[PDB]
Amino acid sequence: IKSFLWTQSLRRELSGYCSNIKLQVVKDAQALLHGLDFSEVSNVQRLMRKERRDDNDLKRLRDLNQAVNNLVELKSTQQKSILRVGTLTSDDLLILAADLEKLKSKVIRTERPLSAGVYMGNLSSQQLDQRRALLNMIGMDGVVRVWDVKNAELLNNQFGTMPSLTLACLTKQGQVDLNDAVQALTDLGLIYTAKYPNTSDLDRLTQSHPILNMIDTKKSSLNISGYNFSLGAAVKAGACMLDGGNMLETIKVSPQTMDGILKSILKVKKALGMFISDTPGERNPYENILYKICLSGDGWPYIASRTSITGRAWENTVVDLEGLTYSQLMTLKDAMLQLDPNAKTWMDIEGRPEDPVEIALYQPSSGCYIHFFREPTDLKQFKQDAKYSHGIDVTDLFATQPGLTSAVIDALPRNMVITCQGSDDIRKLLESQGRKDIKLIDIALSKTDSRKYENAVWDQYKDLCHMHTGVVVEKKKEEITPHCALMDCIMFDAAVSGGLNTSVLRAVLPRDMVFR
Ligand SMILES: O=c1ccn([C@@H]2O[C@H](COP(=O)(O)OP(=O)(O)OP(=O)(O)O)[C@@H](O)[C@H]2O)c(=O)[nH]1
Ligand SMILES: [Zn+2]
Repeated sequence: IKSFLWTQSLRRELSGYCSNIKLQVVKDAQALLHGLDFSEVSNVQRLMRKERRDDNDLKRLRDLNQAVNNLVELKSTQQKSILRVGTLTSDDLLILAADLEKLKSKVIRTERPLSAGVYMGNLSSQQLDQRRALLNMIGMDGVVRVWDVKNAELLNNQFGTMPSLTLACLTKQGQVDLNDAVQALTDLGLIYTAKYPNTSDLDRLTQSHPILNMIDTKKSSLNISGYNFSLGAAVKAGACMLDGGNMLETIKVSPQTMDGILKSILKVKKALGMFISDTPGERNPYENILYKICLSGDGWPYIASRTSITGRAWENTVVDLEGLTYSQLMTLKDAMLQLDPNAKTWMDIEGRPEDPVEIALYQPSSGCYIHFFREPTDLKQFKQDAKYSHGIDVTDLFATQPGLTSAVIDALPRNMVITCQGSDDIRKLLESQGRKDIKLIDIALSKTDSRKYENAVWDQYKDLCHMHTGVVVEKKKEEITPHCALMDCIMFDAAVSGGLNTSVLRAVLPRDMVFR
């Protein structure tokens, strides 16, 4: 296979950074066997069998992770890394910039729908099939979601496999002696020196080593945990049982060696034409090593406990030197799948329709919202708007992502029906953007009725917009509350429905995309 060729070439080029870690991995497995509550491993295992999990299920997982991370010596530390010209060339850093940007889009498109969700209700045959095809790639009110959680950033890094845990769970849960588990994984590792073990390989191994019957081979790397017995998990643990063999799983990184490692990876990339793919789902060898090494400047990126790490690899490793990309568009198109095209949808803008600076759409029934900004072109008019309506400081918009207006409007589902307050302006912007299919309801609240819930809305949802800093005034002058497209949708809807309800809203766009 192509994939094993990349793996073997990466194994030769990085041989020097590999280490002999069997002793430590077995010591950690021994510390878990003495210290961990395996009924709580079984409890997490039950919770992962559930098609739909909540924050109560996440706490049980996070808490088990922390208890494992306390018992073990192989731990990765929070180590952010800035890459600069030197060991890496100017060209090296540009290639790495592009690859991490592509990987960013790949991982978001794979993981984010597990929590953001994909609408699967009243839709065409064509749409449902495409959506099912995406759901099958990534291991997954008519919205399909696996995690129903308040803070999705708490899923980050809680799902990784660890050889010491796999070894300790195979022993205790499998009911065999540690020696018998190491034997089995050692044998699996041996195969792994020459090929990636297939179901035919496990089947044959399991005849001499019964413990490996716990591995379900028709399973997958996705949507599972460090407590599940994937072939991926065993193959990694088996690769640690070697001491020698140039196994990638054994590599150590420090800030002393991170640049050199990446440089060697880049050598293999150029030689074999490795790439980040644009398909969500399972990672090729390169996508894998890059993701892992970038997660932390200090650790064993393949085999350490990583459950304490906050941040994404593209956040923890950055490149430095002195519209949306295709990768960003793909991300966005996928994010939009959360929308119910049949649901009540509000829209509101700040700025004139020819030059909007804040756009928002809201669907009250599910609670999802689109919110983003735009640099104004006509600065003169923006200053009057700041003073009289939105109090946004033009300098604050500098850190926003451009290109969103065209791309979001372009991807609004067909024949969708949008409610607003003063349809006149939205029509103009929708028309300027190429969407005359979108039908509008104009609601015509009076000024005083439209703002009945203004204070109610800011009280609940203030943390959802920080853009409005300026003192805003109206002539009789009196100080007023600034106008935000988002709060305006929310408050107008509450005004129509005579009441504002208490529950989380769900941001349709990743924040990693509203801002650069
Ligand atoms: O909320 C989430 C997000 C992601 N995941 C799942 O976690 C996976 C992260 O898998 P890892 O990136 O942690 O790779 P790994 O350490 O386990 O090493 P390998 O086994 O891949 O060789 C992702 O592929 C995703 O499907 C969840 O289970 N829940
Ligand atoms: Zn706002």
